Amino acid sequence: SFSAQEREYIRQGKEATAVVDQILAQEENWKFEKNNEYGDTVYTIEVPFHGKTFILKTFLPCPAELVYQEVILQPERMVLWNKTVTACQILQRVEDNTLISYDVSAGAAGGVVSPRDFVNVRRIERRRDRYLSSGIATSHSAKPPTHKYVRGENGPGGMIVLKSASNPRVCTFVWILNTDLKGRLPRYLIHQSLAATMFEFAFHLRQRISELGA
Repeated sequence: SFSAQEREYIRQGKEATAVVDQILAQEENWKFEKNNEYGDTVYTIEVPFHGKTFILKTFLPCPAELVYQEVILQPERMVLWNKTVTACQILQRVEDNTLISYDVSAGAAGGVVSPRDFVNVRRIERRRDRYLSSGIATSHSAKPPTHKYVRGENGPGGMIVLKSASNPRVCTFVWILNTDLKGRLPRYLIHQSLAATMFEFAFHLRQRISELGA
């Protein structure tokens, strides 16, 4: 038993997950975009309806299970160490695998790209060799857009932790990000701000993992 609205949220989470699996199977076709001194690499891939999608890939010196807990399962707690986001509230839960959240991004690009708020549905799956949280924009009557923030809108994307088949003390983290921030800044500037936000995110994750092992 689920209302028609809860079934629509469940379908949206499953459709986002199908796109994420598709992007992950097209790894050989990712286009290198940028990397940094820590070896964090950002790629892009052109996806059928949502367009250009960014992908951060970073290896982490800890077991998959741990990242899964800090990033994929404690979304509300992430706000404390993940400085690229200033708020996260779960508005509603459907079954055990799908959640509807409200999220506010921190200002970015040295203040050139202002904060955005978002309403997302996301779909957590624990598999044999990986853990995923896939999502996409949705609507929720408790969080209509307001004058306080531009209401950004995520296309399909998510965060994935890939278990290492050869060394269980390490894992690989992948963030697939497709978002429309709206407004009128030129697209190249938004893109540079997204890449930069992904490296800051990796920098906070790495930091969080280190304090959690000391």
